[PDB]
Amino acid sequence: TIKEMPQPKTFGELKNLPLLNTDKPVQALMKIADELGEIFKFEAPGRVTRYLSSQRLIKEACDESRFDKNLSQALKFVRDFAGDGLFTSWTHEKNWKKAHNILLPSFSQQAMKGYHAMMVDIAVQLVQKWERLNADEHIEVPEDMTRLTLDTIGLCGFNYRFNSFYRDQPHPFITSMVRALDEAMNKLQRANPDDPAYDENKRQFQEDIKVMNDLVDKIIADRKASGEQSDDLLTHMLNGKDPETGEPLDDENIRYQIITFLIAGHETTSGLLSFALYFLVKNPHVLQKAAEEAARVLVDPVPSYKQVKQLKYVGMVLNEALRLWPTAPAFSLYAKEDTVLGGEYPLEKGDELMVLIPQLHRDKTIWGDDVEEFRPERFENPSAIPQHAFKPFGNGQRACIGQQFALHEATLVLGMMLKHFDFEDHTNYELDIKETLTLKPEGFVVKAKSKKIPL
Ligand code: HEM
Repeated sequence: TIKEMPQPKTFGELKNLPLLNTDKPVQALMKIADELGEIFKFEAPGRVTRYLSSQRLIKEACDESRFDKNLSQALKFVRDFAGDGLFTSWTHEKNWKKAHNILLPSFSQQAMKGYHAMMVDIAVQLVQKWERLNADEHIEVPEDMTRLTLDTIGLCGFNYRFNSFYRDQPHPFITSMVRALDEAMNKLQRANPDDPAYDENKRQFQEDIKVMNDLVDKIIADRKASGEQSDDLLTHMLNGKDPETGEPLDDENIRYQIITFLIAGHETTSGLLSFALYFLVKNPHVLQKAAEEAARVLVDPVPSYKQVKQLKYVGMVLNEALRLWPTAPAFSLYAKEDTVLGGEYPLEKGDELMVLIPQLHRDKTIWGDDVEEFRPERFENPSAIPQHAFKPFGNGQRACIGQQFALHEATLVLGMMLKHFDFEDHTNYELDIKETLTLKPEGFVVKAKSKKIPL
């Protein structure tokens, strides 16, 4: 039948906006979902969206004939620096399909064969950092995973070394990028965005956007002048042509793609590695099984591509970490035409839906009643997973283009971590999830004990 959907508390002309005036808005939405169910209405002044938490409704939302990717307010704000790169373009914008057609083969699993040596280069730097800590010291887990993922995308992205393991003070590029992201998210909570108060905020924003462009613009410009060819995405974008239009990407869009690769993949992949290690130390039997596979499979000083492919249980560990805490926890859709969702909720052309992925992944009609448990063996048989039940990489043609890159990196790095060290949760760490663009376990720290295996 036609059902009216619930809606959390409203505050006059501010509507539900005050409910996200928190440092952890996604986690606050998960609680509201718990309280209200599989769908609820959320309004802000001038805006409406419907938050979806059940596989039954989300599978319909994932029907591309009915729904397409929406640029949420958050993505509209990130667009001020990511431009018409793949992540912040409408599906119907010409530069979305051109960039997509040109870059997709460069992100295939086969393409990872090509990036593997550079990924191994930064992974080795991580392991050697940890090999060199003094016995009284400890590891700052999300910080080190972020040094790793940023450096890996820079090196495979455009043959540039950020050298994050050589410095605590971030590259000025990284400083401005992180700061631009913080401002874009902070903007979502402002009722009066134009108060003079936010005036220096706007100021720093344009300075940050200039730091980013001038580095990336200069890198592209130098590469074109030198004519060098490398095993990186930038070479691909300068030589590639869209078979459909027959056109290449221009230099401005290439810059937006490179800025996009840095933002969109660095924080998500580091958060995945951080959550994976969290769950492993909280579940010592799972850690043991993973480390035994790593020891069995990674028989060389240097892992090969083929060996990484053999880390099946490590892969399951990662997918289960993605199930419980998908680090890009939500994506937005719009109805292409009038349609009725689940036989109960009529939608008009243009209406926005938000997929709350952590809630989806806790649907007990799909995963059983132990959904809060960390159990990698859930992924032992992939075919047992219903379509649209597991979506940490989004949906359809607008799904993550970096998925193979992220999982190859994370599988390699976690495999090497487990090969070379035993880990201690020395502080009995209490999970604290910080929210930016993405999710990550803030203050997560461990001590490692080297297994004394050389590289
Ligand atoms: C574990 C890590 C990652 C997670 C969970 C993840 C998640 C996602 C999700 C949820 C989407 C869809 C967003 C939407 O519908 O609005 C997406 C988009 C995208 N991701 Fe990732 N991402 C990850 C790693 C990467 C990496 C490593 C890169 C790049 C090197 C990357 C580049 C992109 C791009 C370019 C898009 C847009 C695709 C398009 O619309 O054409 N991501 N990602």
